Amino acid sequence: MIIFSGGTGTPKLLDGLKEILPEEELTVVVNTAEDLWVSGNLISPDLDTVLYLFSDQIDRKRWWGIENDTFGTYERMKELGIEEGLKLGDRDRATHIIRSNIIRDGASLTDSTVKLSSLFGIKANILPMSDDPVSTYIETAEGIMHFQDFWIGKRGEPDVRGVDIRGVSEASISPKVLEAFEKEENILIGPSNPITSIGPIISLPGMRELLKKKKVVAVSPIIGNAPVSGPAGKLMPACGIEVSSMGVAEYYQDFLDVFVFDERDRADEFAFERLGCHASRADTLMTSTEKSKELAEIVVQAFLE
Amino acid sequence: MIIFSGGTGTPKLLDGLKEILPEEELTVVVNTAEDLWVSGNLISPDLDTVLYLFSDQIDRKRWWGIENDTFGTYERMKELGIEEGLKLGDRDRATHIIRSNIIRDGASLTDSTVKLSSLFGIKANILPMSDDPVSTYIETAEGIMHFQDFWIGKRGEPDVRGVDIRGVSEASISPKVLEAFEKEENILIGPSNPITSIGPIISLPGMRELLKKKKVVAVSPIIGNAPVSGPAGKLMPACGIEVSSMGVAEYYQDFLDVFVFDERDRADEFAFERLGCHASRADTLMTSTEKSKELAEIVVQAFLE
Ligand SMILES: Nc1nc2c(ncn2[C@@H]2O[C@H](COP(=O)(O)OP(=O)(O)O)[C@@H](O)[C@H]2O)c(=O)[nH]1
Ligand SMILES: Nc1nc2c(ncn2[C@@H]2O[C@H](COP(=O)(O)OP(=O)(O)O)[C@@H](O)[C@H]2O)c(=O)[nH]1
Repeated sequence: MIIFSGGTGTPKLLDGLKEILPEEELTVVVNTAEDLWVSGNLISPDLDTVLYLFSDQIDRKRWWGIENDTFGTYERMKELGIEEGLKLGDRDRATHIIRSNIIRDGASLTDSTVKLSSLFGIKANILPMSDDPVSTYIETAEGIMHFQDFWIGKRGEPDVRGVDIRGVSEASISPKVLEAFEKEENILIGPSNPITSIGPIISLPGMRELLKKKKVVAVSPIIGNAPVSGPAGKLMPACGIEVSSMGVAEYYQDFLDVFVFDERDRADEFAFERLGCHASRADTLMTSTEKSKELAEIVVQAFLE
Repeated sequence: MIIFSGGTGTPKLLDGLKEILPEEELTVVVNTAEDLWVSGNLISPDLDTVLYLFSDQIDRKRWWGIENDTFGTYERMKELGIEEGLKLGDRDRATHIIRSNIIRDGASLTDSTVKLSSLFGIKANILPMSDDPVSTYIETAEGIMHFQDFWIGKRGEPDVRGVDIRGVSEASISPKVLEAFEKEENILIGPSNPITSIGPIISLPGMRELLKKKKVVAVSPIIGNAPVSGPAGKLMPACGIEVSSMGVAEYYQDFLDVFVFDERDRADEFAFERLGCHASRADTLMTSTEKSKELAEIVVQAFLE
């Protein structure tokens, strides 16, 4: 099974799904539009959380970075009054270097991802959506900037007026991911940001058409009128899509076959039908691995039905 | 006073010299031929040691790196079995980054040094010999490799056949270093490797000529027939230089005025007079900071007389 992942929402669903099926059978196509080179090294926030989740070192308190990771280099620079851009731990920085080096030797992002997987001994198959550069810029009333500067740098406070995912047009679906799609027909769209996470992935040239030939199940990242987290609340509207389990469904309307939103939003059954997808409510507020496991079973069943 | 330095000998003499004259007056021109980019950030071993020496945070046990540094990012990659090249401390890396960020934003090596200086509060004037790149490769009986790979990597065991200081011929004396020679008239050649540390500096175009117009004093880095430490043992001879307090004085023959070698070998003082430099013995073996201050006073007295 193939799973499009963001960096929080989906990896949580994965936290439970990796208890339902066999890991080797789980291939994850991770978003890279959030990637960024910091302090001389490439950081793949999304791609990393997934590696860390499966390598069993993810900090479940915030869902980013390694658990009990030290902050030497960081804290030292904090004393000198120099913000690095994001809290980078020592062990976490190792992932950035280990990867970057490989990239520096001519190898690709996927290559590094592979080596990182083998190093962490993760049975699953993590694969960045694309080897080509893609950056998510957020057009705010204060000025156009990078996602990181907006979310972390500005605490997601700026007033968003637009979203610009650059390079996605010139990017190419990772050959390893295309290869994976061949021997697969079940693709899950984790409950992650539709604009800045799934967006970049489905926006890659050929993807949208490739997703049609497969059975696509999706878990709404919106519970009510707003997301469980993240700036999807400002991005989505300012992007055209309405912040609702209904909007999310319309967004993937071109390929979404089975949808699964939260029960707190029981909505028109025939409404979803007009979009051409089988709806279904369920408890999606993953408050623990058990809830993730519980919702994951609901998902595994969605495919089966 | 201008002072040519390496990363061990000279910064040791400096350790005492900084107790004799007002720091503001100490201008240190460090060697950058040892510089190399590691794990995405530029490292300047010589330039860094001097920075840590005055910022009073240098590890005096090995005389490199920060005192009581942690190694999170290091030990981590160690586990994953990845050699980074050199043991990089976490705080020590913060330096590499801070400097590198400035370099990457359009600033020069010298700029990064000035900022790190104030960031560390050092009053002295630490300046790299040049903003341009220069690397010291050693031709061993195993192939042409980089100094780091030779000394740190191969423990310096490989049989040296020749030394190549690439770039120096196309490098240019740092604008600030030249601006320094404009004001100062006292040049002290610290007791560092005359081939791979001091050499690189006096090899810069138009440099060996500026030394002729100034009062030059040097301290033999070779006590007897071998150096207190450093690969000075193989490099010098394999490069065509006599490994002795005598060969040293001969090397800087074209600009040397006052020479100060160890007392453990009262050489033919008349041999020096017909070498173009006033010899002088002294306990150059710097055991503690007191021995440095002690010797540092003999150096000031040498310039005064
Ligand atoms: N259903 C559900 N959605 C969640 C949960 N936690 C986070 N999310 C959603 O997952 C998304 C976070 O995924 P991601 O794209 O990685 O987030 P970002 O980079 O932090 O903005 C948000 O849109 C949230 O609404 C959860 O426990 N349950
Ligand atoms: N006279 C004297 N020389 C020293 C002392 N400590 C180290 N040295 C010499 O200084 C040199 C080391 O200088 P440097 O270029 O900084 O060394 P590197 O970091 O090993 O490449 C060697 O040639 C040593 O023999 C000391 O206490 N007294």
